[PDB]
Amino acid sequence: APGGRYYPPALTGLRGSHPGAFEVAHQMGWEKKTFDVDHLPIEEEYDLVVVGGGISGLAAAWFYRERHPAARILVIENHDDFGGHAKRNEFQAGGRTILGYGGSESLQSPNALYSEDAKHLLKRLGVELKRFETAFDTDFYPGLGLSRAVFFDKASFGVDKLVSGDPTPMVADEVPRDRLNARSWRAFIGDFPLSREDREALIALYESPRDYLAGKSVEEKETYLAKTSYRDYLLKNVGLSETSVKYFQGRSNDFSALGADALPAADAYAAGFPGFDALGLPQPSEEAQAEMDEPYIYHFPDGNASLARLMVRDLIPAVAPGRGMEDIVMARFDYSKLDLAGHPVRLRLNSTAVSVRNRAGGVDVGYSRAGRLHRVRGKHCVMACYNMMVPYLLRDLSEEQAHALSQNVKFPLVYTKVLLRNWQAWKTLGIHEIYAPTLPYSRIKLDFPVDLGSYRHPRDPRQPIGVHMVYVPTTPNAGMDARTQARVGRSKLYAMSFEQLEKDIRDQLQAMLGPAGFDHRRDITGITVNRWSHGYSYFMNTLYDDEAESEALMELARSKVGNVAIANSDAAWDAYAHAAIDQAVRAVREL
Ligand SMILES: Cc1cc2nc3c(=O)[nH]c(=O)nc-3n(C[C@H](O)[C@H](O)[C@H](O)COP(=O)(O)OP(=O)(O)OC[C@H]3O[C@@H](n4cnc5c(N)ncnc54)[C@H](O)[C@@H]3O)c2cc1C
Ligand code: HEM
Repeated sequence: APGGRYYPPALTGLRGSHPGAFEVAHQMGWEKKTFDVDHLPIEEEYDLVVVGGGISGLAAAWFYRERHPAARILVIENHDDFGGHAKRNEFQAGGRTILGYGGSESLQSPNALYSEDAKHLLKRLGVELKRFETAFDTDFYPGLGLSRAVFFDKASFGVDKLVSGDPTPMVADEVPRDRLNARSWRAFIGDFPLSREDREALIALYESPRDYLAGKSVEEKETYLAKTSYRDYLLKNVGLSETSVKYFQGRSNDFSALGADALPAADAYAAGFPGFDALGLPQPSEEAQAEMDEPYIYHFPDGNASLARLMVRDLIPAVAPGRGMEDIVMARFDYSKLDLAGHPVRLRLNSTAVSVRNRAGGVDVGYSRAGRLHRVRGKHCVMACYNMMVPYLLRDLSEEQAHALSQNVKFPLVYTKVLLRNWQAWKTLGIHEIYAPTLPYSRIKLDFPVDLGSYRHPRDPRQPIGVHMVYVPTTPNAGMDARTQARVGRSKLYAMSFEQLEKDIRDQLQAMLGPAGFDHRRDITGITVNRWSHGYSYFMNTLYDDEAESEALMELARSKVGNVAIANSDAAWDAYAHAAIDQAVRAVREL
């Protein structure tokens, strides 16, 4: 968008891993081109060079500077904005800003899951978690009488049908259970477009649970459920029909990046799926219960992009005024201040690192920016990029360590923001969120209502609002393992133009909201598609992976290489912001 201030959050259209962000990376990864910089002069010298400008890389710079207050630090990032998966999206509607989150969504169970170091970072940045108990408008949608709904599609169920009053409790649920505005299981499932037989079988799944593994010991049941997909468990042990289990296919797409065919039944049990109540399995532990019980309210209006923005402002005060969690939300960021010469911390966007080599007690780093190669030097280096990227960069890796890094196959996801002129159609249909079992977008919702800083969430159904929807390009029921579904999902996204992505959005919104007078051409006033082709870190999947071999690969992959330490959430095989922070802390301590 030339002619305006350099300001990525205001961009709409094809975002996430946008055109321009990945082309050099694919020249290495797909064509095996090597970009050597050993014959170029060193242009700049730092104490620390960080490859990758997501939460992990920014946390690496932050904890390094805490240990080394005078440190000169360069962060090299290939997207056009900092933050990695944590991106701020903006819309202009009716003279005001509407904020959305491009990716990394909320702080997950922070009281239970965030380490003392991560809590220390939040404290120093001015984030008081208790503020979200009032910032998050928990009773807003429930108090309007709205509920969650399931949209059955004609292609999979014979008819389009929206069924509201869903009582399903979700893993990370922002709605109190007594505020779901839901119906009984019998009344809810009674409206499903399924045969009477299938409807009775689903209702009995809730009303009359049975020990589908009768005879087995608890240990044998746990082993079986770790090795059996949720879908197969429902088919073979519960006995639901192939059409019945379709209702469950996409429910796990968002939180696991795969469908029920690739979800271990044991993981479905931990996530609160039905069918386990009479198996006699142990109740979840203290940690599992304290984590599951925390309200899912720790949501800045732009998601975890606020964490990245807080860190950038703390590292480079010239970029934006202010301090603390309230004024960050509408703070104005000046991107021309990110990379100023002589300044101790510099964040260099649109730059793909291509080479990392230990030399003479320091680290030489090559990168490509605007098609030209550059060479810089640090005493230390943190690889905070995608771990499968590291073997193409770090020239000092053993064959074994390079292979281990390559086994972290990340999952693709698409987080789409849609600006609507109004949300009367949602009010008329009595809904604030829709689950679609088989369609591309499995989750479609009015955005979380959060008031923070000077930002107020949209309130008036006659006025504009942001919608969030999740599309995961799974290939269900094909016999693929998880790594293959992930790679194939990326191939599917690579083949799709923005025009094809927009058609899927407009088609599905029109089919679901149209009966209430929605007109996609008239009522959609903005679309931002955050394409996270390399989204969640891989995670150990008991359907396909051996735990002992997987933990060994993970630990080998993140082994320090001279003065080069390895971070990113990938290094934990754990797709969370607190893992991104903790892996950076480990890497900084190693140096
Ligand atoms: C759609 C989505 C939703 C999520 N929601 C949540 C949530 O609610 N809660 C939660 O805790 N976590 C969530 N996450 C997990 C998320 O991965 C982490 O929260 C965190 O954002 C990851 O930070 P990171 O630094 O580990 O990785 P990233 O954010 O991916 O940062 C790595 C960066 O390195 C860059 N890079 C790669 N190669 C190079 C190179 N050669 N040179 C330079 N830079 C390079 C990448 O382009 C990227 O920008 C979500 C993730 C996704 C994809
Ligand atoms: C910051 C953005 C990106 C980076 C750094 C990046 C980097 C890479 C690398 C290094 C590989 C090789 C993996 C290996 O050999 O182990 C790869 C694979 C691949 N990428 Fe990307 N890529 C990016 C964005 C994208 C986008 C936007 C798409 C599609 C729209 C895409 C599609 C694919 C596909 C299909 C593969 C092959 C399957 C796989 O091995 O995962 N990538 N990417």
